[PDB]
This record gives sequence, C-alpha cells and structure tokens, in this order.
Amino acid sequence: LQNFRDLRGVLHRTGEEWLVTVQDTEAHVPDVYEEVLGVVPITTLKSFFLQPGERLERGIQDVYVLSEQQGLLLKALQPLEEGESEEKVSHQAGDCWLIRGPLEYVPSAKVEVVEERQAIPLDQNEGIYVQDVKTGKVRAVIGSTYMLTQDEVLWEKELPSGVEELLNLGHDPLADRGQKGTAKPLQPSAPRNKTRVVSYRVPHNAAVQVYDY
Amino acid sequence: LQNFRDLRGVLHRTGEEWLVTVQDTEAHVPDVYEEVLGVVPITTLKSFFLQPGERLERGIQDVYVLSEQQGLLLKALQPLEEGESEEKVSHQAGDCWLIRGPLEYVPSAKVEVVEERQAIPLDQNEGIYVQDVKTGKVRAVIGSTYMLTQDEVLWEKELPSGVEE
Amino acid sequence: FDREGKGRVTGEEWLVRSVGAYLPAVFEEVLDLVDAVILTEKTALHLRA
Amino acid sequence: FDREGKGRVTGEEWLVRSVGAYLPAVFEEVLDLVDAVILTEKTALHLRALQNFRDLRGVLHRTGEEWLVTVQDTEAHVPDVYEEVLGVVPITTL
Repeated sequence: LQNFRDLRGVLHRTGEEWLVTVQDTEAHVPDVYEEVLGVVPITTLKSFFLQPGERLERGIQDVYVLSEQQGLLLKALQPLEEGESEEKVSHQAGDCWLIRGPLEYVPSAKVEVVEERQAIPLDQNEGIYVQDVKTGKVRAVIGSTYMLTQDEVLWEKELPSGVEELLNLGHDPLADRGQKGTAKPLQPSAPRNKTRVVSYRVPHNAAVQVYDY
Repeated sequence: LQNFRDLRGVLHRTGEEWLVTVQDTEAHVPDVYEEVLGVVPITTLKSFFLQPGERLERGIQDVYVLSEQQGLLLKALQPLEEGESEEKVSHQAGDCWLIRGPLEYVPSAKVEVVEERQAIPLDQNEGIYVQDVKTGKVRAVIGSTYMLTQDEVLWEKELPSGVEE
Repeated sequence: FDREGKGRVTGEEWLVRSVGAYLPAVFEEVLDLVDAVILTEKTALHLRA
Repeated sequence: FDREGKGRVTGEEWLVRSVGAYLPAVFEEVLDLVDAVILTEKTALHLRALQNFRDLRGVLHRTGEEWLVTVQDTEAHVPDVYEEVLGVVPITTL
C-alpha cells in the first residue's frame, strides 16, 4: 500500500507492491515527511534495461534486450556479485563494444552466410584479426606490413630456442612451431633418456628428425 | 495468539502460530509497547526463498525453487550451520553464478541432447573448459593460444622430472 | 489551509518578459525580481515527464 | 502584474538612430543612452530561431528557424535590444 500522485498521474497500489521505472522529471517523491522506503536516483544507484529482483546472492534477475549493446548489459547482471565483481563485469559491459579503436577507417568486412554471421575478418597494419565461432574463438597475430612479415617475425620469435632452458629445468621436451601457425612439436619417450626419432617420407615431407639425449 | 492490523489488513491468529513473509512497506509492527517477540529486518537478519524452520542443528529447512540461481540458495540452507559454515555456504550461493568472468563475449556453446544438457564446452585463450556429468565432473587445462600449445606447455611441465626427488 | 481540505489555494503561473513596469503591488513584489539572463546561443532543454 | 494574469504589460520595441533629440521624458530616459558604435566594416549577423535585422533598405525577418547572412555589408548596425544575435562575426578576424 504505497502511492504517489503527480504529473497527471494518480498511481495508488494497495496491500501489495509495484515499483516505478523512473521516467520522471521533477517528481516530488516523498509525502507525510516520510519516504517510500528510500529514494533511488538512477544516477548514483538496477541499471537501465535490467531491474533488481535480487536474491541472497545479490544477483540481478529481470532484464530486457533491444540491441547487441543491450545484450551486454543483460549479461552484466548475471556475473555481477560483490563490489569488485560487479565493477569488473560492469566495465566488461562497455568494454565489449565495437572493435576498440584499431584504426580510424573501420568498415565491416565480415563474412556471412544466410543471415548467420560466419566469420569476422579484419586486416590492416601489424595485425590480421580473425574471429570465428564454428572452428574456435578468436586469433589475432600482429605483423609489421604484410602477412609474410607476420610469419617472419614469428619465425624469429619461435620456440626452438628455449630448448636450452628446458634442459636445465629438468625435463627436455623440445618444441618448435612454425611461422604459419604450423605445429611441429611432438613428445618422445623421456623418463630421463630414451631418444627422440621420427622419419617422415613420401609425398608429404621427406624429413627425418633424429634427436639424442 | 498474536495479531497485527495495517495496510488494509486485519490478520488475527489465535492459540497457534503464523509468521509473516515480509512484503511490507512502512508496517508499524509492535503494539501495547511490547513486541511480537522481536522485530526481524530482512536486511540484517531466513534468506529470500528459504524460511527458518530450524532445529537443534540450527539448519534451515523450508525452501522454494524458481530459477537455477534460486536452487543455489535452496542448497545453501542445508550445508549451513555455525558462523564460518553459513558464511562459506552463503558465499558459495552467489559464487556458483554463471562462468565467473572469463572474458567479455560470453555466448553459450553448450552441447545438449533431447532437453538434457549433455556437456558444457567453453574455449577461448589460455583455456579450454569442459564440464561433463556422464563421464566425470569438470576439466579445464590452460593453454596460451592453441590446443597444441596447451599440450606443449604441459609436456614441458610433465612429471618425469620429479623422479630424482 | 484550515482542516484537511484546502480553502482556495492555487499553484499555476506564467511570465512577463516585458521591458518597463514597476512590479511590486501592496508592498510585496510579484514573487521575485530578476534581470534578463540574455538567453541561448547554442543551448536547449530536455523535457522528460 | 496583480494576481496570476498580467494587467497590461507589453514587450516590444524599435529604434531611433536619429541625430538631435533630447530623449528623456518625465525624469526617466527612454531606457538607455548610447552614442553610435559606427557600425560594420566587414561584419555580419547570423540569425538562428526567430531572429531579425532591418537596415540598408532591408527588412529581413526570419521566424522559428535559422538563416545566416553572408556579409556584404557596410556600416550595418547588427545588435538590437542591447543583446546580440548570438555573437558578432567580423569576416576580417574570424
């Protein structure tokens, strides 16, 4: 049983509840000197499209979607709990906006098939960005000017060097990828020592890598 | 035999009990100067969907479900006893929310068969998350960029070294 | 404003932005006395409820 | 200005830029006393929502919308009612 009358509106509830979703201008709010139970300014603070149904775990329940940006806020109310939690998730709501300023000239060279957005490519300078969902998540490898140069810089920064560190670490595994994300690391029988042999031939890659320990 | 009349409501009990589940605004509560036996503010404190039926082991009994999030609270009242116990379980109620912020862009690439949620996969960066229930519990191995690299890093961190210890 | 109800009291208004006029009547003023703000260059108002 | 409504009060004006005339009447002045600014060399006025200017054999009155002037003035007075159009814009300094 709480009520408020203003702006050409007599809203009278009785023996049950009903909260208001703001949309007010200069609304007086309290009467009889007492409050409704506490004024709630949507400026300081329940965030736009999601109302606080909240339970013991202080999680927000009710929420509505309208746009992708709204879906972010819709998600926000779920992983938000204690202060640091809601703050992180709150930021993640905006953080997950469009491509956070890679360059000025941003179109949308996205690949799509029958309405469903297939893959989201995005190439430019020191980076080729590939977001997929039917074969993984997202991959972005920085270049310098060309795709090749990405492979080059990677090839320079490749793992076959750390082999010496691992030697001292205690267990020599020896891994080494390839420029084009080529996977070459394998696993030998090495409780302590027992070599590392492998011989590939025929139309594929005639290369035998024999390694001793 | 306790009673309260307000907000267009004459609630009079007699010779037996009946507690109220709040839902009040500005309800006066005590009369004749005396109390009902003690005011119970649901703000400080019995937690939302679960009422304190409580026995010698101070455990909450009655509870209702509505959503998954509610089921967490429903569970909460069971493993909660002494302070440190109820606090831990109380936290676990919220702690067990959705995937606690792995990344921003979180959809729901879960595998399901005939209504029953089969398995819950979740891949991204430095981690592939696989929650199952028909062949175990949950497994999450961190990578660096690719599945292979997870295997690599693991291969480096493998046990055959401790043999000397 | 006697008991429960209101005698005659009324809250409504309108403004005279007119140049040249004494203003006060029977000792009291209209309600306030202000000179021109010299209005809006590139401002506006947002009307809500 | 008695109760709620206005007795007779009216806000409207016009200007005499005429040389030679006492001005004050019944102790009070017209409302102000100013000498000539010696107008516009290469300035003009930008009229926005209902703004006007009359001079050089020209009554240009806009209403509830805008319309700026592209100068081409000589000795154009520009502001009236003491207030400006929103700001004088001399095409010499800009």
